Amino acid sequence: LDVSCFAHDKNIGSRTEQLSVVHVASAQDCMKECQALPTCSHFTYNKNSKKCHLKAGAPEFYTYTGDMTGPRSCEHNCSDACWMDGNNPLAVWDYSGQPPALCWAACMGTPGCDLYTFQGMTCKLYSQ
Amino acid sequence: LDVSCFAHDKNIGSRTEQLSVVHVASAQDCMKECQALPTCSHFTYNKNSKKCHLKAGAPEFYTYTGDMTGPRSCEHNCSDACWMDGNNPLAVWDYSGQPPALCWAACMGTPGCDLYTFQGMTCKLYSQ
Ligand SMILES: OC[C@H]1O[C@@H](S)[C@H](O)[C@@H](O)[C@H]1O
Ligand SMILES: OC[C@H]1O[C@@H](S)[C@H](O)[C@@H](O)[C@H]1O
Ligand SMILES: [Cl-]
Ligand SMILES: [Cl-]
Ligand SMILES: [Cl-]
Ligand SMILES: [Cl-]
Ligand SMILES: [Cl-]
Ligand SMILES: [Cl-]
Ligand SMILES: [Cl-]
Ligand SMILES: [Cl-]
Ligand SMILES: [Cl-]
Ligand SMILES: [Cl-]
Repeated sequence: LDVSCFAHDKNIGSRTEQLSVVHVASAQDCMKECQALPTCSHFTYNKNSKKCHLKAGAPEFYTYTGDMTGPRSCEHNCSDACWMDGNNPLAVWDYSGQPPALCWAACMGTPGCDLYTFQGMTCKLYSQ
Repeated sequence: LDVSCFAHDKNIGSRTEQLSVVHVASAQDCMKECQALPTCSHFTYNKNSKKCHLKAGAPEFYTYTGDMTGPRSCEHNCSDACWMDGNNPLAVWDYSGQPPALCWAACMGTPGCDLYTFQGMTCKLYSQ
């Protein structure tokens, strides 16, 4: 279980109410505990105390010595327009050399388009 | 009327079916014609012929000598996760030093969150 996506040595804890507390030998075991609970979104593991705290809600970051905070999984890589349920674009177009406004124009002119993104040279259209 | 957002000298036309054809003296007048029609999304104006073609649907770019293609307005600047109707985020958080996966985690753990974006240091949560 990949635990490289988050800092282990920066004292980052989360105050969110927990679902479960256990003691485990490493961060990867805490992650595994989190994955075993359907509703666990993230976890705080403490290096010194070895307590592992599984949590459901959104993180509430704060500083506590020895803490590290990891997601349910590090597999989640998306940062640009990230639909939780996935959602296939209505349209994906090469808009090299075009302003954002013309991707806006494409969305206005496409029935069902609620949202557009323009990263790099790609104009991409979505329906809710 | 700002027409700087698009190339004037690169022979970029659009094949989309038109709403209206007129002759005008400049690109800014073609833009003005487009704005006068509720359904105009973009326009192609030709430098040599001076024909201005107002269009409703999504652009269909192609090469034609003297063409330029402009949006309804250049005011539309958004490129990152652009909701046509606007849509205020459910949540906006400082996630400095966090992987995308923890913004994913925030969305999972927030009732109503359908979509997240993580640009710079900001984790931002949306409902449809
Ligand atoms: O590690 C110390 C510990 O403090 C408790 S009370 C928090 O809720 C945990 O997530 C963790 O940060
Ligand atoms: O400018 C020549 C002209 O060609 C017609 S037939 C297209 O639909 C116009 O948008 C424009 O590209
Ligand atoms: Cl580290
Ligand atoms: Cl703090
Ligand atoms: Cl992913
Ligand atoms: Cl294309
Ligand atoms: Cl529509
Ligand atoms: Cl130019
Ligand atoms: Cl072409
Ligand atoms: Cl804007
Ligand atoms: Cl904050
Ligand atoms: Cl939900």
